[PDB]
Amino acid sequence: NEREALLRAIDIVRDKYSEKGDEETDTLLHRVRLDVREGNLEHAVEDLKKLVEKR
Amino acid sequence: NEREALLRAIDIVRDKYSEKGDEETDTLLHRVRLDVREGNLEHAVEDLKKLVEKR
Amino acid sequence: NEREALLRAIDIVRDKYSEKGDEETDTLLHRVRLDVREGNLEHAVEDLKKLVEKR
Ligand SMILES: [Zn+2]
Ligand SMILES: [Zn+2]
Ligand SMILES: [Zn+2]
Repeated sequence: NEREALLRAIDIVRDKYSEKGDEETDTLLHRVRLDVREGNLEHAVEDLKKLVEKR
Repeated sequence: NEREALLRAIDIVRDKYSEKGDEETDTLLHRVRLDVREGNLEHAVEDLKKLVEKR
Repeated sequence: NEREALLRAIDIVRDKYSEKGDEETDTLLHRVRLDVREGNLEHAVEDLKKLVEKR
């Protein structure tokens, strides 16, 4: 299904920014991953959008 | 259900504080939602009450 | 269940770090318990490793 495929993508990028010692982008995709999994897809986009806009 | 009503109520306030760009409150209600959703409410009021007294 | 034993261990130390009001360590073991509860044990050790080295 689509959602567990999404759960794959967040896992790849989240681990990558944990290595770089990025505890502002690693803590963030911990939040986004939970929202996608529970079904709060709308809130996930709002949370992620500000980071992309900023950096 | 008792816990289902609580879960929606946190979502109402949580969304309201992500649009305002508040990354202290919006981050905090991510944790409080998970504490209630899992069955550890006593730790939720420990995390929640410190924000209320501070703000 | 052996994962339940790990989850109990995280609880004991997590509440031990909420009385002191340590909001660096406490928010960290929120993520670690979430990592262990789902199966991302490989990320949990890397997440917790950084805290051990500093402190
Ligand atoms: Zn991480
Ligand atoms: Zn949010
Ligand atoms: Zn806590």
